[PDB]
Amino acid sequence: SLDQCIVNACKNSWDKSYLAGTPNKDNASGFVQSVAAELGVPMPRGNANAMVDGLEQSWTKLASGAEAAQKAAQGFLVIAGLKGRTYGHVAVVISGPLYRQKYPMCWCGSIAGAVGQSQGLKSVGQVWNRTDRDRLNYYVYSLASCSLPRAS
Repeated sequence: SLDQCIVNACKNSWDKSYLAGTPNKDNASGFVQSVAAELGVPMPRGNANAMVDGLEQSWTKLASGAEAAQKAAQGFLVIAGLKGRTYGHVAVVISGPLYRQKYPMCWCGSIAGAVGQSQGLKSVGQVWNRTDRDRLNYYVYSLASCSLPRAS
């Protein structure tokens, strides 16, 4: 679908290290920074809490996880994010079926390891704890990053 460029950027960014020596799979903010860089989307600098702070200040916030999945399906970069006392978390929302009819699928790395990692096969409602997953913010960029289908 129209989110193919976002999925491709996620796949490409998985193996990169936005901060030298730190695999993006082990760094939520770094993973998102690499995805945005590939897509040509400007991003606030810093760790996950800093990124959420910047997005809160500058990006449109969507109303729900369903809407997040819809915008991703239109070729928009959508970031799910939530600040933490110690560490925040950020993830790229992709098109796909909603877990428990609520929570969209995502890609993300994490300092926490496997529980915080997703290669498109965990939903935000499994990456985040039950006490967090209904408190997420979904931020959408102001234009669609993906392109027209191949002309030929």
